[PDB]
Amino acid sequence: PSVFLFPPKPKDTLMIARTPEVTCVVVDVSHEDPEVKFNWYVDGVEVHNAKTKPREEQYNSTYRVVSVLTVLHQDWLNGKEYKCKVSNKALPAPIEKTISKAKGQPREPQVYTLPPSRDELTKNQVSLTCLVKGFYPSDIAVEWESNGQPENNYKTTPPVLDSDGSFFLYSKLTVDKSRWQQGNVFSCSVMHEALHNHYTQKSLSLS
Amino acid sequence: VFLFPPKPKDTLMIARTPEVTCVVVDVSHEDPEVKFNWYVDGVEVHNAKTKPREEQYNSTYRVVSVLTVLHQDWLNGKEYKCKVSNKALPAPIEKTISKAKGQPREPQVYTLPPSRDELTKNQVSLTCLVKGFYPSDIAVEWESNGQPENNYKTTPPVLDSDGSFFLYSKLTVDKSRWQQGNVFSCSVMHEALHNHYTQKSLSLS
Ligand SMILES: *[C@@H]1O[C@H](CO[C@@H]2O[C@@H](C)[C@@H](O)[C@@H](O)[C@@H]2O)[C@@H](O[C@@H]2O[C@H](CO)[C@@H](O[C@@H]3O[C@H](CO[C@H]4O[C@H](CO)[C@@H](O)[C@H](O)[C@@H]4O[C@@H]4O[C@H](CO)[C@@H](O)[C@H](O)[C@H]4NC(C)=O)[C@@H](O)[C@H](O[C@H]4O[C@H](CO)[C@@H](O)[C@H](O)[C@@H]4O[C@@H]4O[C@H](CO)[C@@H](O)[C@H](O)[C@H]4NC(C)=O)[C@@H]3O)[C@H](O)[C@H]2NC(C)=O)[C@H](O)[C@H]1NC(C)=O
Ligand SMILES: *[C@H]1O[C@H](CO[C@@H]2O[C@@H](C)[C@@H](O)[C@@H](O)[C@@H]2O)[C@@H](O[C@@H]2O[C@H](CO)[C@@H](O[C@@H]3O[C@H](CO[C@H]4O[C@H](CO)[C@@H](O)[C@H](O)[C@@H]4O[C@@H]4O[C@H](CO)[C@@H](O)[C@H](O)[C@H]4NC(C)=O)[C@@H](O)[C@H](O[C@H]4O[C@H](CO)[C@@H](O)[C@H](O)[C@@H]4O[C@@H]4O[C@H](CO)[C@@H](O)[C@H](O)[C@H]4NC(C)=O)[C@@H]3O)[C@H](O)[C@H]2NC(C)=O)[C@H](O)[C@H]1NC(C)=O
Repeated sequence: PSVFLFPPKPKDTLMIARTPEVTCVVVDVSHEDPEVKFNWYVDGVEVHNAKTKPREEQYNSTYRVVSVLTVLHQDWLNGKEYKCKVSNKALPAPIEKTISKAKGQPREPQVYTLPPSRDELTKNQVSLTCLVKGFYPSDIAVEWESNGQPENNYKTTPPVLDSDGSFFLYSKLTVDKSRWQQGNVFSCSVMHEALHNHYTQKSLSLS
Repeated sequence: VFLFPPKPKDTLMIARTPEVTCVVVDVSHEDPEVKFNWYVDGVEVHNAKTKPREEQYNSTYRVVSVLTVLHQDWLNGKEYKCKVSNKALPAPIEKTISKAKGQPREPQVYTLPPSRDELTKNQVSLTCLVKGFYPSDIAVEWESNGQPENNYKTTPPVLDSDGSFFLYSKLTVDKSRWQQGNVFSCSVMHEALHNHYTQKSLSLS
């Protein structure tokens, strides 16, 4: 009977309006002994606003019960740690997992937008590039848009540990070749803690 | 028990020696002994290279086999079965591996110069976008003046929306080396590429 612990989504914590939550998934408890008690601890202080939600079978014959705790944006951001104590009877001792933000100096992502190579203009779809380097920690969130409306054909690479201990990532946005050729401005929106207001944005259009 | 593919570069260069490894973490002092029957497309092979058995410290060892595959064999999608007979197990464990099936596609390679906004700095970013390839085994490298570069980092391959993959490679040079006009080059090595190897250049305009 194994147990997992997941951080809040980046976006959740850096937007006061949203609700960040750590999840304590428990895959594999057995029919034999079903019962599970979730004592949540925050910086050690036991919390009681647990949200142990029910309970879902599967196609391997073992359950999966999940808890959820709502963290404060600040609590998480300031590096507090969330302990999940999972008491079952298939185990001699209750399993534990601690999680928290990544320690160390948060650093401001730099954001450069990179136009399509000349060599791609042969095509009828074109690549816009957003290079976001220099950040820490690696929780971050990138999105594309134009004319105030969002874009949906973009994909983003994972954050890569750069040589200086910071992270980079790229975002590629794929538009029709004409939309660029005319002069539409497009924008890359980054959202990261070490950004002023947790959010910057760079633009990009034909010259 | 685990099973690892040859490195991309090994298979796409006739001169190198691609090899699948059958790592076995965790056998116990109690019962040490392990026999490695390798099978290729089912046909049992006997050029096994079971390399020695190194009783690791957590009282669990780790014995490794190695098989040398032919470049062809791998590239044509043959499958490599590893059958690991121990006595802590009732039945011998199995793992099969092979290349990824599916139409290999030629990577397009575009080199992208530094944003204007980075010229404030004293180190500058060169970008190599390599999109459209399949399978995702690929190898990217940077160089200039025929000599190699060493300050570059590369993102994993990302599953693009059309089933193909992209990745980017960032090379970090001093701001002057660019400002002057040094050509730099991104070297990609992938199966669907003619001669398994293309290369694009990049310099100040
Ligand atoms: C007792 O000790 C031994 C070793 O003793 C040591 O004790 C001290 C002294 C220290 O030295 C310690 O280092 C060490 O603990 C322990 O043995 C370890 O056991 C674990 C599992 O029990 C193994 O983990 C696996 O690791 C692989 C990948 O690891 C690569 O990179 C590692 C470096 O971080 C390296 O350790 C590995 O050797 C390996 O490196 C590659 O080597 C090959 C072979 O030559 C080479 O070609 C490559 O060059 C090289 N790689 C490169 C390029 O760098 C990991 O992939 C495994 O994960 C699979 O299984 C997981 C569950 O166990 C699962 O969660 C994962 O999802 C994954 O399953 C797969 O998932 C991927 C998704 O991407 C995908 O393939 C599939 O979806 C799925 N596969 C399928 C379909 O099944 C795995 O975690 C360690 O390798 C091993 N350590 C050693 C020595 O390698 C042992 O743990 C101890 N005893 C106990 C009780 O724990
Ligand atoms: C029978 O069925 C179930 C379910 O079927 C499963 O899913 C279906 C769809 C098929 O693909 C099946 O093949 C597959 O089996 C099986 O249940 C599985 O149980 C295993 C092990 O117990 C789990 O493996 C782990 O995977 C987690 C990752 O889980 C996240 O992502 C998953 C997919 O992305 C998702 O399923 C999870 O819900 C979760 O996703 C997140 O969910 C949260 C909220 O819950 C949400 O906030 C997020 O939005 C969402 N995230 C997103 C976007 O995806 C992973 O944590 C584990 O990896 C660690 O542990 C391994 C130990 O073996 C180790 O080898 C790994 O390398 C890795 O090690 C960790 O490393 C990190 C840093 O590298 C370190 O911090 C940790 O300390 C270290 N942990 C260690 C050492 O323990 C692990 O790989 C499966 O996720 C789980 N499947 C599902 C769907 O839940 C079941 O096993 C089957 N029966 C069998 C075969 O026994």
